[PDB]
Amino acid sequence: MAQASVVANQLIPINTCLTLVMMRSEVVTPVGIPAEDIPRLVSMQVNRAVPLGTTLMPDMVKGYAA
Repeated sequence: MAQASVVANQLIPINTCLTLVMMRSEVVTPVGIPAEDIPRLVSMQVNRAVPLGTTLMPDMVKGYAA
């Protein structure tokens, strides 16, 4: 696998705006939101709590479409 996805660097609470300290990049499987989109994602909100180490998926972010 060599494509990185956005991974939660901390528990991200429900309905909370995404900041850069909340998002790391990691090569994980299954593939989630591409790491190059971390820019785009700042200030978007998640629709569910995202535990530490979870891969951010498109359906978890309100208003995301790639």
